[PDB]
Amino acid sequence: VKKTSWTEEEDRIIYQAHKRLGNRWAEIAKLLPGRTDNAIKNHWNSTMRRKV
Repeated sequence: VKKTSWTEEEDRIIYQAHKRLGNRWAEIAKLLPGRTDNAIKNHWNSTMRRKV
């Protein structure tokens, strides 16, 4: 399932924030603790793509 990757629970935060701010990883990354723009950006634009 998972071991060294983005957790579904963490994704909850990215989704909630992204739904309001959009692709504003600049802020979502700052709001998150040990996360970065690049990390969230590439993660979302790969995993969180075919959401629907």
